[PDB]
Amino acid sequence: SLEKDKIKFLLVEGVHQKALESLRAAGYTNIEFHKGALDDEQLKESIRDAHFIGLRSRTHLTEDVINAAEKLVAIGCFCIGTNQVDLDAAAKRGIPVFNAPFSNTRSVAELVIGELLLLLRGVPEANAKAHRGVWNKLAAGSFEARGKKLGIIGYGHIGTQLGILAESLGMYVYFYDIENKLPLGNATQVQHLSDLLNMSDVVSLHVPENPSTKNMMGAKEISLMKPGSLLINASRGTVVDIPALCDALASKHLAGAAIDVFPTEPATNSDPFTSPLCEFDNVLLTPHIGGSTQEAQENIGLEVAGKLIKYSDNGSTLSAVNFPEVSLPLHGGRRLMHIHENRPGVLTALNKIFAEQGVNIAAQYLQTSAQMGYVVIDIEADEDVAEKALQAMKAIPGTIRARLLY
Amino acid sequence: SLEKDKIKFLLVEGVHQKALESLRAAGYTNIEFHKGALDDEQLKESIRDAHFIGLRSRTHLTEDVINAAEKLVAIGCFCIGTNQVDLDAAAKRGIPVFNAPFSNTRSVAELVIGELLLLLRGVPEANAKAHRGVWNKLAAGSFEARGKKLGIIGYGHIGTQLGILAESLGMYVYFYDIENKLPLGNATQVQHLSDLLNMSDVVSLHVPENPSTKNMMGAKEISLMKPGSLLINASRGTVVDIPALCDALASKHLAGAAIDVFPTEPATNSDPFTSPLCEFDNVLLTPHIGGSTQEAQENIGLEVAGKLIKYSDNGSTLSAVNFPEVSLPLHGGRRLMHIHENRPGVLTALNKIFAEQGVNIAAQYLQTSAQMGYVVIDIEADEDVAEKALQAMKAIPGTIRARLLY
Amino acid sequence: SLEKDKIKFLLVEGVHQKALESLRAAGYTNIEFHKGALDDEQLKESIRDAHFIGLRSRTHLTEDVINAAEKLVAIGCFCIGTNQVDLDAAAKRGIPVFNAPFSNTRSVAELVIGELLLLLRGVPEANAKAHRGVWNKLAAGSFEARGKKLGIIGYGHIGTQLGILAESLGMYVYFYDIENKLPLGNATQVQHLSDLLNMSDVVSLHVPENPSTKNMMGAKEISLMKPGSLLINASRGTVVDIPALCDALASKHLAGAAIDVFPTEPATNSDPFTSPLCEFDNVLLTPHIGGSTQEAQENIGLEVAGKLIKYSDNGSTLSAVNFPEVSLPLHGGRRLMHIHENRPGVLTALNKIFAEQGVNIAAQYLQTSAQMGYVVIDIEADEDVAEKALQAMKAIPGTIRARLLY
Amino acid sequence: SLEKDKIKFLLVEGVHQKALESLRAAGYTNIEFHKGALDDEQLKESIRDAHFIGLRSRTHLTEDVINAAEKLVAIGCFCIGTNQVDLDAAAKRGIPVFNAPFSNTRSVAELVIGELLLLLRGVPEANAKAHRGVWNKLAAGSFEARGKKLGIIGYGHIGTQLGILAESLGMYVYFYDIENKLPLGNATQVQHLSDLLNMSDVVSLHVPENPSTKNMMGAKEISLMKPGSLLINASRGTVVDIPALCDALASKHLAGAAIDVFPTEPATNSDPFTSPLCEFDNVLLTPHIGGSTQEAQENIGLEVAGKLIKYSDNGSTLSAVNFPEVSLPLHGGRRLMHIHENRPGVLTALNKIFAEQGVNIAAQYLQTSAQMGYVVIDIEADEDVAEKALQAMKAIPGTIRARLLY
Ligand SMILES: NC(=O)c1ccc[n+]([C@@H]2O[C@H](COP(=O)([O-])OP(=O)(O)OC[C@H]3O[C@@H](n4cnc5c(N)ncnc54)[C@H](O)[C@@H]3O)[C@@H](O)[C@H]2O)c1
Ligand SMILES: NC(=O)c1ccc[n+]([C@@H]2O[C@H](COP(=O)([O-])OP(=O)(O)OC[C@H]3O[C@@H](n4cnc5c(N)ncnc54)[C@H](O)[C@@H]3O)[C@@H](O)[C@H]2O)c1
Ligand SMILES: NC(=O)c1ccc[n+]([C@@H]2O[C@H](COP(=O)([O-])OP(=O)(O)OC[C@H]3O[C@@H](n4cnc5c(N)ncnc54)[C@H](O)[C@@H]3O)[C@@H](O)[C@H]2O)c1
Ligand SMILES: NC(=O)c1ccc[n+]([C@@H]2O[C@H](COP(=O)([O-])OP(=O)(O)OC[C@H]3O[C@@H](n4cnc5c(N)ncnc54)[C@H](O)[C@@H]3O)[C@@H](O)[C@H]2O)c1
Ligand SMILES: O=C(O)CCC(=O)C(=O)O
Ligand SMILES: O=C(O)CCC(=O)C(=O)O
Ligand SMILES: O=C(O)CCC(=O)C(=O)O
Ligand SMILES: O=C(O)CCC(=O)C(=O)O
Repeated sequence: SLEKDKIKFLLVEGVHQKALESLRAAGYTNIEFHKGALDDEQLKESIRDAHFIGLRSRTHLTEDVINAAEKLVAIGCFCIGTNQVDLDAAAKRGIPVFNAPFSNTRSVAELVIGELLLLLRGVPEANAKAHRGVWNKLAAGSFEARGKKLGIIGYGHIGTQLGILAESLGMYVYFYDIENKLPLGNATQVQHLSDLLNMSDVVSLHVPENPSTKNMMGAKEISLMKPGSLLINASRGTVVDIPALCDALASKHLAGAAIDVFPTEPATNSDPFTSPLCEFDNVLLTPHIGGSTQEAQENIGLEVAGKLIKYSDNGSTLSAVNFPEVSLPLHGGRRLMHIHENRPGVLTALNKIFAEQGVNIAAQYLQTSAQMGYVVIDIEADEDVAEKALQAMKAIPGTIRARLLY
Repeated sequence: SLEKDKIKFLLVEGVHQKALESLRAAGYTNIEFHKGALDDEQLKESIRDAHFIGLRSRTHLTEDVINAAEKLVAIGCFCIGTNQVDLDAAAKRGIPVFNAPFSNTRSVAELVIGELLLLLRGVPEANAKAHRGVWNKLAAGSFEARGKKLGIIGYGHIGTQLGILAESLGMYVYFYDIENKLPLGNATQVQHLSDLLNMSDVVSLHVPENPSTKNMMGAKEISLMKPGSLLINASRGTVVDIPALCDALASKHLAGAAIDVFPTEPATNSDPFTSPLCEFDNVLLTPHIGGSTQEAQENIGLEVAGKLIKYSDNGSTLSAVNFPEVSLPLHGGRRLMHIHENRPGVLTALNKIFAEQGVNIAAQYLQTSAQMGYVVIDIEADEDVAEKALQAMKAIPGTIRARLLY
Repeated sequence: SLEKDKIKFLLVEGVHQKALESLRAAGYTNIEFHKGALDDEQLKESIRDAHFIGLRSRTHLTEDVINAAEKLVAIGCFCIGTNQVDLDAAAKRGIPVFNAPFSNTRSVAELVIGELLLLLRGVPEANAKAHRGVWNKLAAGSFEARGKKLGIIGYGHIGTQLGILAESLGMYVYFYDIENKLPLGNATQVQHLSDLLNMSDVVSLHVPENPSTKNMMGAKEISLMKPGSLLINASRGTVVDIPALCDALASKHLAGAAIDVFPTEPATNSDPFTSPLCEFDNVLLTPHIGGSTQEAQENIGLEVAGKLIKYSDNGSTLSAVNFPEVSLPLHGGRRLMHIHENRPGVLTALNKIFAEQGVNIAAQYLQTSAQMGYVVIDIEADEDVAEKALQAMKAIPGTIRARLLY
Repeated sequence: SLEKDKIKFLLVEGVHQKALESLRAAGYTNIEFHKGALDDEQLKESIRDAHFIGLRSRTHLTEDVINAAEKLVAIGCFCIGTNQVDLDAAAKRGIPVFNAPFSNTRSVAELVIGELLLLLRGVPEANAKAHRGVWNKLAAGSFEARGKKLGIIGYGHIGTQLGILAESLGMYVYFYDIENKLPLGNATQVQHLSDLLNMSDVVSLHVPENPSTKNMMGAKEISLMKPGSLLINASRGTVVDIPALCDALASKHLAGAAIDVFPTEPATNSDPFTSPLCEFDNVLLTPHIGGSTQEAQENIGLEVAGKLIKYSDNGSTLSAVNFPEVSLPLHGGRRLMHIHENRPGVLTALNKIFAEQGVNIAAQYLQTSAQMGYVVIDIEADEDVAEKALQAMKAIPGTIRARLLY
């Protein structure tokens, strides 16, 4: 309470107010909040003393920004991406990085729904023509979504939610996934992607970024799609062969697309964007905003404030992006934690401290990653016995950080 | 049917195939079908011997066209509008006009939902920018539709269906209507319009064209809207003060809008479109396509073919736009019908014909409308007797037209 | 009004208070109300001067009763059935009889839901045992209804509503009807009844009484049913061969049933009930209370009172069960009606009156049934002319009743 | 499954076939299956060499049976109850006991829906009467559930779900809970129980068994229920004062009830059931079958089999009922496991074994109960070496059991 006051959180790039509400609720009130991103002078000054930093996608925590922060304990990316942070550099210093990979789910699902509705109707091309003074009223080739088949590639957090939405609108939902998934509602798994692509009126992608998904929608897959169908990518920028898509659009094999993510994207809103897709009025182009709503920001705020509060209070590195994952349930007693290089005899040295000197260990959870190790230990002991054990632990060679949590 | 197969149907402007499937199923297989609209000296040609014509918005049935069409029995507008047809000229020749005023409801409702999804998310602005190479990634001001209030003005065919869909997406639905309607699901009627406009995040208009609705959305009504709300108009082009809309968009009191209908619309797709709204990237402009889908064309085909078929077969003029509405249930025997100027004791003359011939009249329905009268008569007689009766009927002063239906 | 105060409504057997509220709302305050049925004495004294009578099942309006009713204009059966009324006898006096055939829909549907839920779970039997002190706890043969197949025979007013409710509980809904129906929700028409019976976990019958449905669930059909399935009949008493059902229950081919209607039912609640089904604890037996709820009573009260009121106020006989159906839209002016035997010259006499009185007819709707005729006429004429014309009409040979409605 | 075939699963009392499907799918194929329970020598005979046993409520694993079960490794109760197992005899022999704590939420909720539908309609009494040949057709006091107010007491797993079903049926949902909960759908939390009771047409209980809950529905609370209402209890047998309920049934303050759980319940199905409630035909009495369905049995089978497989395969004791909870993520290498008396120095002796052989400990998770500890250890080492290590682990003082899992 007087000791949570010392614990500074630096929050930048205008994370959501529920982050700050979670912090204060947990007794953390020493907060330096900025709506904007910080130039370097300002970042380095504002971070020198910060125990925690929370950022979004534009703050760039390089190797050297990290070095400079002496108090820094953990990093929260209040967003999905973590490229902006040097993860090895943080890990080497016993600094876990957390993010929010799954707090954008509903925002993306609703986007795909709005977009496919308008695409099926030719509304993008008509709006584009209209704003340049061209009237293009017609019914031929425009369609209601009700009764049409949505083909969802990757039936995960978002695919799943999308399918539910689609069915509320009276669409028929099929999915393809590399795993066998349990369908929700009257969703149907399709074993082969070629089949999914043939049958679907709209195909939407909801997959990870990896070898298996890199240009998985190429010319072959695009031509397996139903004539006059529609492709929607708000997953990842590497999943569609964009030139192949341009050819399908130009040949009218597809009637439209909505693309929210691209192979290359502007670093800031000041930076110019270009895609060969720009020439097509029947394509919706959006600036990676599939998850950009206030509702999503809010879910993020809570989730990542939460992750940091829990690391701080009980040492949990569950979900950490660059760190051994450790979490122990809270069963009272005292809790210590120890971050280290995996040198011979660290663990030996640790349990020697307690055991040699009376102390029962109630619980212990160690996890490692290459030459990083992290262990959380619960002990049944006096206050001063714990404080002494801590000092001993800090001296074990290879020790990066040790802390008495409670 | 060796009579029905000589009843020519002229269908123009590529009405939906279901129109024709209906006709044929009903025994009417003599169908001259055109995908386009006809020049003059081929409309005159094709319609000279046509007993029925089905058309859409582009065929102008002027008085001259109508009076040169010798055999013309009825006219179907396979569309909402009837402005393209001279209804008085048709009436004066005993020719009923039918249309489809409510076959487009799911289409208009789905458009609005797609439009409000994207408007709430700033996507129209972003798309426009992106095609110009400007990247505008932000969450500020962007919202999921779930949990938001939709205010519907006009809780009729479309307003109702729209609220149902919105509720499916987890919106909260409210409506203002001048009449008191039973709500569907959890919709709520708002008594005062001021109160509905105050609470709404999105307001959508589904009202008829008249005195009560002309510019009902002026500067005053717009300013009562919640700051940062959205206005959608896919009802009628006279309902919104477009200048005052521009005011509120420029001032940023509204965050966007979607306008599908305008005070003055272009006559063809080759005529140019102007609006002050063309300057706002955050406005969706569409060319009166709210009901322009193939599924709507299907509904229209079925409906208006059904109205023609029924009139042909049984004399029903329900929903006729320019005629007294008569419909008589079927009970066998013969049916005859009489269209006449409204002079008195036409009914007298008629009932006299049958009394003299010893024919019992089983049922008879007369209705009158303006300077005009229409009666359908069920009698119990054979062929010769009914034909002889019919020739007598044709001879009555003020007779416009008469037929033996069965 | 001095008009309506003369117009006595005799209501017996305790129709819903909403009927009284409707009447009084419509200006009709002369009401004699009885909770029970009347003895012969009280019935003849009470109906002598009645313009309308509302009754239910028990009141027998025989030829002789009806002949004593000097003032009687119409009969309303505040129920489905009309056998308690001599309809030809009412017809000969020009007294239309109305009823309420579809006011019970929700109550029947809700009952089938409750019954199938408890049956699938073996509750009728477990409850029966428990009351006699036997504890029978088991999971074997008990099933949740979610994910099960309900087969509906007769997809009309009740079949439809039932399917909607079942789908709300996560059932799959299949139906067999003798005519092609449009499915609601995800319901599915099965063309062959044998297939529906093969697949269904619960079969429920919602068909009319006629040659086609007489013992249509016989031994054959019940053996086609799925093993361990359940049969529900709350349609009509003649539809299931009950001895065959008993055999299927005893052989355990079926796991239970719920019967609300029987080939022979008690006339009154004092009369004993017996069914060979009484032997089975896994059968729900109910005393024809499928439609017997206060909400149903209420719906009936509004419907039938409203039918009476419309006949009185505007002459409509739509849905009359024993009478020519006529109704004309209300377009102001004055309105006369004329009930008659179909004597030669009635109609020509009607005009002659309007000619020599100078009255222009705006609409006229005649319909006949056998030697019974009914015509409603709208005229443009002041009061004293309309009144003169009315007197002339009452004197046409074969006139049964003539009235000026407004 | 070379070495897995030696791992004998004994399943008694007819667990779902889904449990065996899970086992076979995990390579566990040596299964002794029984539909019933086993008598003593028959039990001791089958269990002696079993590595796992799956049972339900009737099989009593006493300290004597447990201590004779030579090869026994874990216990699966395919049910919620665990009192048939001596949890310490197990723990002290190093044997985790697993159960199924909520695999029946839908079954309870559906039961309540079915019950209230019929109670509202007076069907339990009509049915009972009908079977005795008494016919009671009436509409008085019978009600559709639609529009009625359901009052849920205890808005947890089952309460929540029940509210969702009820809303599907057009009911209004209210709940009382000792904590603030987030309502689902249009459910409404009521702060004072007395207000819930006064307003509810049907009251259903879904609370735990503790002192806050014992006879919480007493005379006072029932007297506060709405005159004519229905009480339902499928929660716990201690929660309703049963005599007070009988008073209220007899006085007709309540129109009916449905009771599934009783202060005292028959031990088996051949022991007699006694309740003053048996006199009442408008009470549904069921033998604690709220969660007794095949769907529940199937979920139980999956859950509890899965828990035994996971313990066998990877040593997870998550959700164990008598044991420290440990679960370590799989990351290859070898895994060992150690159960021991909770005393300082054990972990020190373990870690010393690996240090000596020059083997790195990749991860380890120790948790302690009161008297005992359990630790899972991941090492990077070949077969030979891990085996010599296991040998040494077994020899630590206080070791109860140790195993090389992979
Ligand atoms: N555009 C945006 O603003 C935005 C916002 C949020 C998330 N996303 C992205 O959406 C994608 C999906 O998100 P999520 O939360 O649903 O992910 P998820 O992990 O929950 O699901 C991804 C699914 O893809 C399946 N899958 C993996 N490889 C596949 C393959 N080659 N073919 C087919 N299916 C495959 C997986 O089995 C999994 O179910 C991610 O890349 C995520 O970062 C984008
Ligand atoms: N843009 C398109 O392509 C397209 C397509 C189909 C229909 N429409 C138009 O949309 C409108 C609505 O169609 P619909 O079938 O639902 O209409 P509807 O006639 O069924 O309902 C109109 C509703 O407005 C209410 N109302 C009338 N005046 C009002 C007033 N001034 N203020 C508030 N409420 C008022 C009425 O009570 C009624 O409920 C019509 O103008 C129709 O022609 C446009
Ligand atoms: N138990 C009760 O208290 C009670 C109450 C109200 C109604 N009912 C009865 O329930 C039945 C259904 O009522 P409703 O309002 O739904 O009637 P409905 O006419 O609207 O439905 C009957 C349906 O059955 C179909 N059908 C006719 N013959 C068939 C056949 N032989 N095989 C299969 N389908 C056939 C029809 O096409 C129609 O759709 C009626 O008999 C009615 O009197 C009973
Ligand atoms: N009939 C059966 O065969 C059977 C089957 C399953 C469950 N049950 C019983 O159902 C009951 C509820 O099950 P669940 O899984 O929903 O439990 P749950 O713990 O999820 O919910 C209990 C709810 O009760 C509330 N609560 C506790 N004490 C209260 C009090 N005095 N007043 C008001 N609210 C109170 C809690 O806040 C919680 O929200 C349990 O007793 C359970 O064992 C019986
Ligand atoms: O938060 C940002 O600025 C980026 C949006 C986001 O969630 C991400 O993709 O990293
Ligand atoms: O049909 C037309 O061509 C005019 C507008 C329209 O498409 C419709 O009436 O539905
Ligand atoms: O009318 C009755 O008295 C019994 C109920 C009935 O048949 C009905 O609801 O129509
Ligand atoms: O123990 C059993 O056999 C099942 C009992 C059960 O499911 C329950 O008590 O809810």
